[PDB]
Amino acid sequence: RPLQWLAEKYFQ
Ligand SMILES: *CCCCC*
Repeated sequence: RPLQWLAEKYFQ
């Protein structure tokens, strides 16, 4: 599953 969207959205 893609982490990219999660990384971008919450952390960054
Ligand atoms: C591809 C996600 C890199 C961190 C924003």
